[PDB]
Amino acid sequence: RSVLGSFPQVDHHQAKGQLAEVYDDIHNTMRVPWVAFGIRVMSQFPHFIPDAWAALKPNIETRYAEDGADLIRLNSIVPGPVMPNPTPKLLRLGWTESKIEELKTALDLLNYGNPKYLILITAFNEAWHERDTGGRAPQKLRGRDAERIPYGLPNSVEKFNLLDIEKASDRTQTVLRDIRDAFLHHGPASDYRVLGVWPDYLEIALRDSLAPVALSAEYDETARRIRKIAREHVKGFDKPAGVAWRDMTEKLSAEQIAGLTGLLFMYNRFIADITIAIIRLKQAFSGPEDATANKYTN
Amino acid sequence: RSVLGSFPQVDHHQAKGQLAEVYDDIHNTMRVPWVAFGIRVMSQFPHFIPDAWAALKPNIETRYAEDGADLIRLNSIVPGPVMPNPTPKLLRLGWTESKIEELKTALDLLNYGNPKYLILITAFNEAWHERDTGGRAPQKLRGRDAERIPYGLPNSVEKFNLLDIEKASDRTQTVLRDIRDAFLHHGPASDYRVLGVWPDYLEIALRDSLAPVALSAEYDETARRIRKIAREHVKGFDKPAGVAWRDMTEKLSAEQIAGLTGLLFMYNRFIADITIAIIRLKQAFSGPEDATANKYTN
Amino acid sequence: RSVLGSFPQVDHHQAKGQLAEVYDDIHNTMRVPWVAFGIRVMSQFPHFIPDAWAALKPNIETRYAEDGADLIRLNSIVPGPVMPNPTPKLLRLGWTESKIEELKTALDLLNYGNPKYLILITAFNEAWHERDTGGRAPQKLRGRDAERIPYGLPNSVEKFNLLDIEKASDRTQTVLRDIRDAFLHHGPASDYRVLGVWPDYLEIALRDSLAPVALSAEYDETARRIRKIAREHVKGFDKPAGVAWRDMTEKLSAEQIAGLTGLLFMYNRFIADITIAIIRLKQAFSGPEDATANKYTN
Amino acid sequence: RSVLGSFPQVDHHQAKGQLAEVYDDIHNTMRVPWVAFGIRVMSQFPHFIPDAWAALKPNIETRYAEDGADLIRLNSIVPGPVMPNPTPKLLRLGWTESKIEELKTALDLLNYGNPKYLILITAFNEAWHERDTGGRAPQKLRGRDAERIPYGLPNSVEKFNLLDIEKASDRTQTVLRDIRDAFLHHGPASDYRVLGVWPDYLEIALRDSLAPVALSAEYDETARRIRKIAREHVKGFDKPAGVAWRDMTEKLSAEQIAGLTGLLFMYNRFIADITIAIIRLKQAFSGPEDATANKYTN
Amino acid sequence: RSVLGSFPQVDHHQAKGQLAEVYDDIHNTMRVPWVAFGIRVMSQFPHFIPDAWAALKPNIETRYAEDGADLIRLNSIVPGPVMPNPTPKLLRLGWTESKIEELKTALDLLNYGNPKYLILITAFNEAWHERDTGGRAPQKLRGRDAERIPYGLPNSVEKFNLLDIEKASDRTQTVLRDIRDAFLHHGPASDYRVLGVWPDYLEIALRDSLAPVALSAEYDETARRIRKIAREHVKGFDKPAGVAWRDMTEKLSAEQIAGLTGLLFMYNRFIADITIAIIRLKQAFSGPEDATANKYTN
Amino acid sequence: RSVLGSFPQVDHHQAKGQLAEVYDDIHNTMRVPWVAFGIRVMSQFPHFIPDAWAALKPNIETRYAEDGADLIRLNSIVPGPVMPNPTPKLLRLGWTESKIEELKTALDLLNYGNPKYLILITAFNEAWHERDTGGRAPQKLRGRDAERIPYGLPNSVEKFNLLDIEKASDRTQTVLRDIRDAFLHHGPASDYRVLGVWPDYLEIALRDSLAPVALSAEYDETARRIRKIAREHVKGFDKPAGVAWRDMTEKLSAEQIAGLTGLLFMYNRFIADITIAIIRLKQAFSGPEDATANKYTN
Repeated sequence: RSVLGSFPQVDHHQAKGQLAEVYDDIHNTMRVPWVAFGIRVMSQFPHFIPDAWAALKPNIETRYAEDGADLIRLNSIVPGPVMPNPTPKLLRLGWTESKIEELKTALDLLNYGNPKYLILITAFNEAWHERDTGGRAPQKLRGRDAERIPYGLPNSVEKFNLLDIEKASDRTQTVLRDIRDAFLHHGPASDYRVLGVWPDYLEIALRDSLAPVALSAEYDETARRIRKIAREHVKGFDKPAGVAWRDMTEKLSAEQIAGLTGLLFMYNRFIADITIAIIRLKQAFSGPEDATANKYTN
Repeated sequence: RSVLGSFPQVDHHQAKGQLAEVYDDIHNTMRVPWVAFGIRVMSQFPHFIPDAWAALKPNIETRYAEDGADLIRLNSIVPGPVMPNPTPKLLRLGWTESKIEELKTALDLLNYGNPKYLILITAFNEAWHERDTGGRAPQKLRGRDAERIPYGLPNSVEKFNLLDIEKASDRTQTVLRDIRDAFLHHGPASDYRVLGVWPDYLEIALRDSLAPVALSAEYDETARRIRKIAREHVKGFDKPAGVAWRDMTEKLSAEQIAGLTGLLFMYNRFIADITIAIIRLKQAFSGPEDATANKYTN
Repeated sequence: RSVLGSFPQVDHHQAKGQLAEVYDDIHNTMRVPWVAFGIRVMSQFPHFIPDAWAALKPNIETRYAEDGADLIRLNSIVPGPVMPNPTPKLLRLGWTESKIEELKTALDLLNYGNPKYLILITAFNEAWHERDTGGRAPQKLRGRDAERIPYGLPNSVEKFNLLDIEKASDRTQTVLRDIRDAFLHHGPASDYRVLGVWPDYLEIALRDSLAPVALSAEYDETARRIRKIAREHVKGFDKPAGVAWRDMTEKLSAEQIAGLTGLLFMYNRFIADITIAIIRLKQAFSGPEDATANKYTN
Repeated sequence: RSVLGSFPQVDHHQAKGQLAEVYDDIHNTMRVPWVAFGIRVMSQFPHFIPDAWAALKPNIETRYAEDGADLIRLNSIVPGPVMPNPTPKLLRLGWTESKIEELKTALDLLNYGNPKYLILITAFNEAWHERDTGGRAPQKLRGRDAERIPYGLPNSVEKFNLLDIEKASDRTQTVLRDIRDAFLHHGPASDYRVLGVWPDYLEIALRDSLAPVALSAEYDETARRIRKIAREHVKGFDKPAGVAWRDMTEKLSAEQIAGLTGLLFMYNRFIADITIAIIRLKQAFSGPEDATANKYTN
Repeated sequence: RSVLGSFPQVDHHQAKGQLAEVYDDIHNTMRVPWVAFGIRVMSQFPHFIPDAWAALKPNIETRYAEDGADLIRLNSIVPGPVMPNPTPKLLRLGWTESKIEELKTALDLLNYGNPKYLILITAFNEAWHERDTGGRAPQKLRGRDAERIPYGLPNSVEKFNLLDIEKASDRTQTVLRDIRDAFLHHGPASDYRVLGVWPDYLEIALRDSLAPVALSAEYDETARRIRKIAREHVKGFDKPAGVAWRDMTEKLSAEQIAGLTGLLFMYNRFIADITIAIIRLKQAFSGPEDATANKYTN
Repeated sequence: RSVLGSFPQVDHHQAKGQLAEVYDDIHNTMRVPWVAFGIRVMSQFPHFIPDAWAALKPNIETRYAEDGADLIRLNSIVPGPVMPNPTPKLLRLGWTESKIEELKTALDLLNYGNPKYLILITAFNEAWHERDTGGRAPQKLRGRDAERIPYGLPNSVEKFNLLDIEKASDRTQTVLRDIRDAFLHHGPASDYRVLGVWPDYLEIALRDSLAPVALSAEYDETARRIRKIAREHVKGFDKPAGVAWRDMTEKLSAEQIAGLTGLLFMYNRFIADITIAIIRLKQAFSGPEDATANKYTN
């Protein structure tokens, strides 16, 4: 029994037909080089991801949504211990500067997309419960709030290739498992199936950056803060940004409504935690301003 | 379309056969007059609730487990604003003392059971992820810790009858909906399908006790605290207290594994929040010592 | 020169004609044995106190207002250091039990009235700025929230006689001055012109109960908390509960508008600080439950 | 009726004779391009502002006093949520960099002066109550502390022109009223009669920077902090830095003493709050170190 | 090698001659049934303990000192997690009510003495460094404050018999060692050489009451708070309450002065930590009011 | 009598023979230009310093140890008030830029070495109590953690010359005494026998930097944090990094064991406090990134 199993989901390479188009539309609409694990997991269910994504799309594609993710991102620093810079440690492992930069770019890309995924998951979860995810505000978006951000990945960004956990070394599986468990999560975030090609670094990240704050009041309060930012932000959308499960009862069985309810709630927590975690990983390299900047859609 | 939907679940009256026996075994083993909403929802899926319960039962029937629930309960007070006693407000609504005592008894019974359900859900959720829910400790429980508590509901305690949301008044549905949404929950806890026969009280409870603290750092920090207590405590069990989803892959589909993962996580949060909420409601009548006492299994 | 001046105000014995009736209606509507210092100072301006009181009266005379004052009272404990009971020191000074009880009664009366005066001053100040002090809520008060509390002082309560500061001893003056200055106030609260006939007690109270928390984050946070409570609570009034200065410009000169504006604001802070202070004094004798109880209008 | 009234005051253009001299002396002694709103309101009273200012001037013109204002400035950052940079948003509204820099300069000027006005108001308020604002210390100021700062506005700085609220657009009135009420203030600070020529920016500032922290414990603790710094600081002046109201009773009536007492207290809070607000506004553009720097009198 | 060593000290039974008189004088002046471990350790050095006690005695025997120890005691509760009552566990282990009361009496005795020992050690340590421990205050103590408390142990109290650690069971050594190391202390407090005859209880106390808070911010802040209370309090003594090491250089060697400096500082911390610990143990039995009461010298 | 005494210790110039070798080995192993005051004082006892240093040396000379001290250093900022930069005061006093840089360099040297001395004293103290200082971690250091940092003082660094306190001016004695007593220390840290040649600066530092945070919760929590960092970090050492007193009983007398136990505990606190203090002094010149950088051994 391997250390880490593969969690059930429609992996990037498994999406077919319309769901594959949805995955690509998520990548391009959100300008992110991976489809979040929440999506991938929930995409195993009929209808919901496509439907919810269709509602979210026009709302998440705007500058207003982008500003909300930026607010999330800016607010994602944990007032925790100060971390040492992993750079010298990676240099001591003989990583080149180019390799460290590849890691830093991967962190940046994750730190760009995760806050947008907190917007996404918030919109999906809140709308699932008929809570406010747009359309209720008296004033529609004005000025350039309503404008669309660019479509597609930013230049020079390619899609991530998430490592195959079953194929991964025990070391990779172990650190992904440790990171998972340190935060009482259910699986390694996509971020770690990205970063987990460098389990040497992830072990440093876990010891220096993540384990010291996992499950702490300060981390949880940061998550609370950013979840609140996301939740408030989506109320400014011009139209609802997900689908209500009570509207889905012809498309989904009771059992699927229950599972997706759980999943939506768990992922709303998970994305906020992962948003913080990877920002904190970049913060160790750089500092909070860099790690929370919007480096892609400005 | 009504204010509040019925969330999918196996309601107490719907359980049949071996699941009805599990439900009764839960009532009797935990000494609680209701089967928690998370169990009722999760019991729509095959295998899991029966199998997890079978693992949990010998753990949760011990005095050790009971002390863990006591520790949760004792630590469930939110360091929030001081609440006014609802008693005079109920007396102004013309409630008799008897009727007020009926409500206080209901709160006491929920306050007894909820922390045990936090142990339950923590055990289920952590075990599902192969995290520590027993059997790893240096030695077995002994002494007082190992003794089973009594089986069955306490003297004078009968099962609660949860109200049927579909049949409830708009006022009842509204306050259950408001209480659900005040905490960003997915449905009304069983507690409120109990207390919701008194929506005039629940409106006061929401106003006075719950709304002022819902989503607040103080509340969420209390939930973190008691979740941590429960999570630490189950490590003391003599044997694992749930099932791991990687052991359930012949019983559950990928989709059900994902749904149950979500559910377990959501309910591990939900039960903590509700434990705190109904303790807070009793605290308003009484104070923290009474609201957090173990009144039933000493 | 004495260390303490008499601050300009219409003292209880100086009010005449309609203003005297207003003072008495304040005593009797609020069931308090003193007209608060803010009112007595603001009463030297034409119009405002009578006009603002007229607006407030029907709102402050209700159970709803009384519950708001209770919510303030209940939340007025500072999370500060634990205080010793002054009783032994007073006994050792030869105070009789009777006199200690006279002092405790005086504290209880002040602690009854002060939260209601915080509602009063908050309504006045908020309304002065056209902020919400009633009438905007969609739902009017329902049930018995709208009922009047009894008119007049509670049985066995007589009006306080505030000491004449000019005639007071140096020791009374000094401790009132010291208490004023410890909190950066402008004058001794009425409370201290009542309690300051016992300056030996006030010196103990200053040392034990007030000085250690004056100006602290804990005190000021308590004050913020009860100010907020009052400010929120007055929005529930059925009609606005003061007058707007922009509606007073035929009755008040610019200079008077400016002075009253400052006075309103200063007294909105003063009354919250004093509410906390005298509650804290009683808390040293008893404890927070007793010191924050509504002992008069239930 | 207008959304916003003009509050009674001697506006810049209304001061005549000796009071105009005083205004100019305040501009030049403090090196600020506006006479604070507290001064302009209080200047409608005879004697007090000239008399208080005469006492304060030799104290506030010192480098010691400047250091105090620097300490206030450096300590005015609220440990609140992180704010997005308004720069992109102003660029989206088509503002040139030049115009943005004009706004940043105006914020800088406000941020320079407001801490000094907190020294001023603290001196005035504490001296009014005969509390320590100088002359009680062991040593007189000596060395660098004693040197007068430059007189006059800094190079390239011209006096601000405060917008006429009666002539302002509804948009400007609305945002000034919103900012006023967000902090439970009595009128728009001078700062907003300066910045309110850009109501598009002030709407951003209110949503991004001010509203999220208004009335919060963090803001109010910041204010407590800087009020304290100022209050401690002025004890180091060589002689009292204001006038006591007990010494003013031939110059001011009882009513005016009461009005000024309120106004002083209200402005001592107002000016701290506005100090923090406009520093926070600059912080959103440029960070806490830039926002809290002394850029003018070094 | 045993689990626990006996730390060097002049144990109660080893003190001879004038040092035995000093020990008895400490018992009788402080009204405590043990000479604290700090004194016993420091009493191995010549002169210091007799001299410093001579200075302290007239100061600590006063009601003013007693009131200081009461403020410490009252402020020694840690705002930690809520503890279960150990009573049921002890009952289930077959302790009798009488044996439980014997333990509760022991805790009460300890909780009476330890605050006074924090006065003692504070006075010693601060006086060692020529810091203020009396004689600098404006007034001599007058009145109640100056009165000596009674001399001798309270009615019904006899001296404790501290267990001989070398003769103790491994179980007692172990729990003493664990309690010592949980708080990074150097040895078991006298309290645990009292309570360690019930190592069953101390194991419960360690798991339930002490480990959860040891080395925590809350515990350390409690200790800071009470250390501060003692340190402020001894400044009100009429004359210095220890000896300065610079006045002991004919009595002590450099090495002894260094050693005693370290011991005094260590015990200043130790006694505050133990004060809190044993109060917290009694709190688990009863509650903070009982655990912090002065039950012996009123 | 002078203001400040010289505390008993083997000063740098006093160490002879093997102890002088140990002092030089400390300098060179830790790359610090002074032997800490704790070492100097404890070196007056036989055996302990040489023995404990022998155990610590191979552990403290590693990159792992250095990363520990870096973690300490980076976490040493107190979340206290923002400080003004002393530079303008020093320039105004006629300090030259060169001199200010000599000061800044001294601070940087101290800030490099103090965190390492906290590792040192922590190892010594915890080992003295048989607590974990190495050799118990399942995994030995790997990679370059085990590698030696360079031996010797960093290029361009010479030993500090600590001032002779007996020969110092009253001004230097006074500021050293004030700084010692502000923190309730026993003597001036080596840092102030270095910096105290500039008492003008230390007076500014005490006023601007140290006094406002001494004894505060924020300071002491920072110290608790860094002490915990150090204490956890030494457990990662490959073998124990000091000597247990129970292994020293042939080499030290009971009185020396007691004194050293006290001194070790006291210095484990002292070094933490001094670490934070000098970092805070450099932070006033620069900011937290600079003041907590490792400028010497990277």
